[PDB]
Amino acid sequence: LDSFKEELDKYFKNHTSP
Amino acid sequence: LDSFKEELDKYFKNHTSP
Repeated sequence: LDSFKEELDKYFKNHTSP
Repeated sequence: LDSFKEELDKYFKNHTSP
């Protein structure tokens, strides 16, 4: 669960660029 | 978990429209 949450946060931080 | 990640990716791709 923590690994999936971290991956989710990384995907959000990546999608904050456009 | 794979289906959840696939749905997350689909929602991320859909979020690019607005």
